[PDB]
Amino acid sequence: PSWPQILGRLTDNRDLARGQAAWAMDQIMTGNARPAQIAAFAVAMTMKAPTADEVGELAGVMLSHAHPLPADTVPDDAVDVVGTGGGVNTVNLSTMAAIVVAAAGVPVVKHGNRAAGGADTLEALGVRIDLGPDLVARSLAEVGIGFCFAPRFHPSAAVRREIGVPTVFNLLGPLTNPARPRAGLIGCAFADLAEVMAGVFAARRSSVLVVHGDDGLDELTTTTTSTIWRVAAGSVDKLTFDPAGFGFARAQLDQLAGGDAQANAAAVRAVLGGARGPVRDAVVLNAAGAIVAHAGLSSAEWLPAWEEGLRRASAAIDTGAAEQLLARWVRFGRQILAA
Amino acid sequence: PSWPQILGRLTDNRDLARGQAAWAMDQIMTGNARPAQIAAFAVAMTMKAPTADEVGELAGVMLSHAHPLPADTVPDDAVDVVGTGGDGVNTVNLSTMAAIVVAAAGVPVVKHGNRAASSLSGGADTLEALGVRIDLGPDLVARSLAEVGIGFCFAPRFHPSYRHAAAVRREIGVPTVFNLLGPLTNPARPRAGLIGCAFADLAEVMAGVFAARRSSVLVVHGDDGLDELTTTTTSTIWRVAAGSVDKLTFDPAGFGFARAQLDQLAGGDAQANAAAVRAVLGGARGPVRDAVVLNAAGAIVAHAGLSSRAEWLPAWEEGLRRASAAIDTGAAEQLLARWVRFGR
Repeated sequence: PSWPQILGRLTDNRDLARGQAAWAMDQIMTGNARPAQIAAFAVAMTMKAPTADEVGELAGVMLSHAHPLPADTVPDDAVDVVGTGGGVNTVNLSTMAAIVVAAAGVPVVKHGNRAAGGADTLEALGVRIDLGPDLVARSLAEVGIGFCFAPRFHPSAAVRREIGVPTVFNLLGPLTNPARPRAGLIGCAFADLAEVMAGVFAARRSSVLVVHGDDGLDELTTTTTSTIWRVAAGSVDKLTFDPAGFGFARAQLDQLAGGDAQANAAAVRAVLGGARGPVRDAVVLNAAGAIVAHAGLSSAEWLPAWEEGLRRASAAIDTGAAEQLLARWVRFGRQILAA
Repeated sequence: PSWPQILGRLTDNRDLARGQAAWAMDQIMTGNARPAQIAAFAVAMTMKAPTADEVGELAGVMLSHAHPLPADTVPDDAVDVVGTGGDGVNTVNLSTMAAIVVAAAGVPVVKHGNRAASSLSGGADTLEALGVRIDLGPDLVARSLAEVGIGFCFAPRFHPSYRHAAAVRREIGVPTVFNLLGPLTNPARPRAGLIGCAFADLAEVMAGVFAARRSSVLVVHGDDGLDELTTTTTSTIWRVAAGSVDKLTFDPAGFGFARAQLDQLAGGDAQANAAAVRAVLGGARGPVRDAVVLNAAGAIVAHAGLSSRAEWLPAWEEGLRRASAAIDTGAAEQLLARWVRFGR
């Protein structure tokens, strides 16, 4: 593979040959690509319709250059809870849902970066996001949730300053979690990429629900139905989900909207403290979706899994388990943590 | 307009808004673009289906930076004769020969182009192997037009480069739409031409741009992929005149041309091309001569369309007569000799 061969193929409106996406991504990650090459390739791969083979290569290479967690520190049953975003932002919902899932006893391992987001809302809550692999492993063990801060794990494409627009590279987070959880609830704002991502997770034998609100939300919505790509036993089933089937009132899109880091942090405290309304509803639904994906690792009938997921999610909040998990998480980071 | 706005629109799978292509091109040409911005924009604009509005903007900017010829030195009836190449297609042999034949028939020809290693279908090397002096200034191209009947604008002389051009070229290493717009950036601005294009989508788009320019042009694409009127099969012609595009299928068998095989038409290096030019101009019959005549006649037809009273079949008949006679009477061979003498 070479850049001319690859860029020529792209300009010809063709998909890449096997291995070409991997080679290009590896050149970038090792510092061997020039700004022009990075930019042309990033823009081209954002314009062209995505494929599972190419995305799998891109994400696989990105993942291979990440620091892993120390051996045997990630519970076999750990889950991710994340949206891709992409004018959609549900960092509010995803953050709250992650804390609820962890409080329900399912280990959560998230990953990401600051917003200028995910990480900023966590810092606004007092969570210490900037930890090395050993200490993230210790948080997972001791608190039941960990956060893999991108700068610390993926050292390893500042051309994004160069060109000032996001690219496909910014949408691969769910496939590049350094802790490699085998289950998850993955929200995606673009239906074409959601289906592709589902195919990658199937190839990895993950138990994941890839979710897209039929209102465009990158989470399970409460305003209408959602599309779910249910990934289990190496295969994908696409279906429709109606939360009214579990007693959830239809909400309005603007009721679910996030804000800045401080606005988000206030809502997290409201919801964890028991405030009821459209936001809590959406949090419980997405937490339940993650718990359903987790259940999928071990077996599980769909409707009963949902009823159990929703029971566990609601209880995590209503028992105060969630509010207290957050307190323990803040407490952990404030300790004198030694290597 | 801004780079983030334009690059974002492109990644969104949208066409650009009016003025945005021109802005971007001019930022590049005035030295206000980072290597990543140049490469992202050029690649994106090569991947997206072209549009006449955008290609018009890009070409108009590029043409605004070109070195013009001196006032009153390009005849009103001058024509271009060019194949764009691209897609592995190279008919520099046919195009070079057709241009000399057209000029020898008495229709002024003004071309621009580069050496083979600096362009998709630059035939400057073939001209040079024939003994023609290719790197002349605007004044001497003007004199060549008047005294020989044909002028050649060497691209590095008439088209300035842009900041980071060398690094971008080296790093991406493939042609972009920046290399495909030659027919619309000819510094002598001839109002007629035969324009061969290897990409039917871009051919149709360029026809639209020429139409809005009030040009009389035959934009052509062989149904075998050739960037010329082919003898292998039918061709699409976008016949442009008085502001409209008449898209038709063309079959040279209607004028008695025998079907050839694509291989029989193949070019080679500059020395192989120069040997073939001498042979064809010396009267050597066969598939190559046929293709040259067909394309020279196409240029003469474009030339005839500068008058609103031109009739298609009679124009073809006359163009085919004039092109054959230019070879047979030795006029083409004589013109080439004179062109060689001129540079000395």
